Amino acid sequence: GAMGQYEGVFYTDGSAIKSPDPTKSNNAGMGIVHATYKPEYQVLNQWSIPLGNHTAQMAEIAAVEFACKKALKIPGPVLVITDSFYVAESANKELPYWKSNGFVNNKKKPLKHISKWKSIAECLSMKPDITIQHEKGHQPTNTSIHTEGNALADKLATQGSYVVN
Repeated sequence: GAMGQYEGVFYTDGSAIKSPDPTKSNNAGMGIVHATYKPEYQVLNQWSIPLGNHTAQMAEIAAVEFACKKALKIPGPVLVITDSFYVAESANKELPYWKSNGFVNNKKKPLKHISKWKSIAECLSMKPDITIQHEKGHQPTNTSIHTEGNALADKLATQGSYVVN
């Protein structure tokens, strides 16, 4: 109804693991889940992107950029949901809002991670059809359709950590 009809939905997740050896290093991975609005809710496919020299914060923002390009790539509009509101609202408003200030957040401090936002700006610049949403945590209500994607994305993110050590 109000949601409308989109080609599908993209759920991204980010996780990181700390070890005693890599004191100044952590293992993080990204998990993306694709869903559809057909008459039967089902994941079209799963995506895992293990990071080597990245951090949990970078895995969360990188997860939104990943589906971001894959979302617009589709010949139709897609919805992208993330477990971080900052990153989500980032490509949702900061992306276009920062461009107005020349990729700058406030005059007091410059925009951070501009390179990461620059890549997402190239996709969102092609068309706002890319919708961004922020997960409400894990199992926020007795029943939730978005929560299901969070479970599949959580497993993909954990598998990314096993890909690197």
